[PDB]
Amino acid sequence: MTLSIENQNKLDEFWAYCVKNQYFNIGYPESADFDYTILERFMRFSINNCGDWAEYSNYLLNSFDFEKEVMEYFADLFKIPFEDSWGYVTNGGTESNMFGCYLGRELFPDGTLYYSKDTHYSVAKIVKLLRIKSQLVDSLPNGEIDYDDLISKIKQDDEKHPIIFANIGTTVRGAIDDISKIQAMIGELGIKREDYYIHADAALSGMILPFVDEPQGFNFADGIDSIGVSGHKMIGSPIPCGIVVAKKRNVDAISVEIDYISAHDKTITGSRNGHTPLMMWCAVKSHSHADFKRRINRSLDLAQHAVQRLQTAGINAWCNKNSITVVFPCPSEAVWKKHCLATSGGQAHLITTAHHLDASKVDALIDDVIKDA
Amino acid sequence: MTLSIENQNKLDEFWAYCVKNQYFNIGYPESADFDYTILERFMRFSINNCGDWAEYSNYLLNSFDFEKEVMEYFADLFKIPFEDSWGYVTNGGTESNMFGCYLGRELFPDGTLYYSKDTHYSVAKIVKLLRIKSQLVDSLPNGEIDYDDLISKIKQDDEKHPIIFANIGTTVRGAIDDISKIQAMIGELGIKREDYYIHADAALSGMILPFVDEPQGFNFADGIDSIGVSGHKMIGSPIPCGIVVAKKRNVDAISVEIDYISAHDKTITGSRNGHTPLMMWCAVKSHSHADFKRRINRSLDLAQHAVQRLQTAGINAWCNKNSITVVFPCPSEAVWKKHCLATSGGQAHLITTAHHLDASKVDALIDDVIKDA
Repeated sequence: MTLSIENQNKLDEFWAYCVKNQYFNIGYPESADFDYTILERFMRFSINNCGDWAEYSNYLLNSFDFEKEVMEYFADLFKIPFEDSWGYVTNGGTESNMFGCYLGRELFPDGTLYYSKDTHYSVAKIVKLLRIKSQLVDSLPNGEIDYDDLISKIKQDDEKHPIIFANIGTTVRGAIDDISKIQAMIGELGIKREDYYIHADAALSGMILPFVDEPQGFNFADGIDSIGVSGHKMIGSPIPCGIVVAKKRNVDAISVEIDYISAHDKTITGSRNGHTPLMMWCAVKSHSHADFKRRINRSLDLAQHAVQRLQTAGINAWCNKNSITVVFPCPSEAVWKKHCLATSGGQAHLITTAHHLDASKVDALIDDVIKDA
Repeated sequence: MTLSIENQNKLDEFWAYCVKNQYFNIGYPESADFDYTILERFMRFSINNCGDWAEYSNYLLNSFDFEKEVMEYFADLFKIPFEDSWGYVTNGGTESNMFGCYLGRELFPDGTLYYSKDTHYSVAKIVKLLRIKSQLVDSLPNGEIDYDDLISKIKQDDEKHPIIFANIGTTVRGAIDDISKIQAMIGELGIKREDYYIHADAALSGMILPFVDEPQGFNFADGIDSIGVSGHKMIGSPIPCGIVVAKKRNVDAISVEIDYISAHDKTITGSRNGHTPLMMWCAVKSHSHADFKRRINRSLDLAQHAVQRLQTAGINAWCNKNSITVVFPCPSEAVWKKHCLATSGGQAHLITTAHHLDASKVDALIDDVIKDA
């Protein structure tokens, strides 16, 4: 017995619904312009990247060789020498952000973890999971952490080892927590850079800032301890994956040697997706530095186009520097529902992802918006 | 620019290596006989099951409707009413075992978590992650928990809320921790069933025990709180996935309401694989109860064939009841390396997965083994 008829129908129905809604996305960050056609055929094989890609697995079907080259592409792109970097292709930004917060928690067991109000809900999950001590920090109106309130709270807490959760591209407002500012302000409290942690959540903007003229602080040159990127968000992927990149010195230090049983690798998962590493390898090798930059200039311009056409009209819309998230006041139940806009407190937004080769879908928006004014 | 030539070569090299090694597996539990050809085409779409499948997502490209039907297949297969069950399709057994241990930790914050020496290394990761209090328990020689040492340690600890990690199909020896025995022994210590947790790790055997004549205690009738299964292990999947099934009453109780930020769903991840739920839906709908049973009788018989042919010769090999893991003393550096046998302390093993339509690959083993004797 193969699939019934009602079941075969459901599947084929679903395919049509996906064809229908393939390029639906205007409000979320998941870019839908990829071609991994050439990889469809590898779904034939039981591929398993269980374990560290740097070590070896008797489980022969694994993309470790391709995972290695993705980790060397990101090492270099985030300006850490690959020899000095450790990380892997995760199941999403969340696993990437959990790994980083895990890294900080192990280095600074007593450390309070600090995170703004404009931080991804995923950090709530992480904080419960890792039973880690947490202090919420206020947000500036553009979505940035209230840096001043961070330091105020770091002092009241009398915290010697703060774990800084830095939002590098806020979900709602596209904000970027200036890690260079933070470092200076925590330097000014007389805390050494060695005695505290900074994790970059860069789900979206980790594949923006590297192809921008004047990037904010985010990378390893800029002095972070670990970064998380979402493969599926900006590069585009059919399967959610993540890249996490940390300092080997830190990763190595936190020895996973338990009551008799020895976790043989520094990964959070057991058996890992081996298909997504191929998917990430293709995207990263099928686009030059210049090809991504093009894609992001077009995304950035379009987001300017949208502020413009809206600013000309009554509407006080804006876009943070290097953001592709245009924030404006939230309109009718029609508009947000009929474009799938993420709406969160008197504010909607669109993201000018690069599956828009054209503003057609975006002007389609602004027209249904100016019609309220 | 599309893929270079050296890069296109690497990918095509790799495909040939996978064709070569497609059915290599004799020592690990990952079954390589699946046809998800019909699903290859859905790699075109950016599918994202971010969130709970029972609720709704404005992110339109999701397999929630297919995830729902997989969760109702397992609810029923593990003998809990679907209305009374919660769970999801995870990224592996590990995420399934982390969710369960998370569930226990939240219900019994002070609870020591108990686990045998023959427990998967993944539990070491989990225990560090969830900063949960842990007590190692001895193993009987067949791989089962030293039940007597469990209870001894539950008493010394003066533990009122033990979190029992039950190995339902040990990785090395194929053992099954008898959850009915455990329940009775902890009943006999005068501990109420409501005041402690039992998680089944069933990575492999969760798709064995349901199609066996006399199954051990494992399911919700048998009185567990949560089970984890690995999709890729027994059913077979190109991408590692998991199923975790828990009690709604328990899941719901542990409210994820943090300092201002509200994790909107009871999942551990953010954005989740939407392709693997299809993959699991196909496997579960393309096989009758009788089709799986056939597959597992053949696996069980073959594992008997292997004990037999080895027992006839000098070799003291064995197989626990309902196991498809034939344990024998570990031979030369040749044999284990040249069959990719997982070797762990004077013992090797083969798993008679059902990508062996025939003992040919298995007799190939026993021949290179009897040749030492």
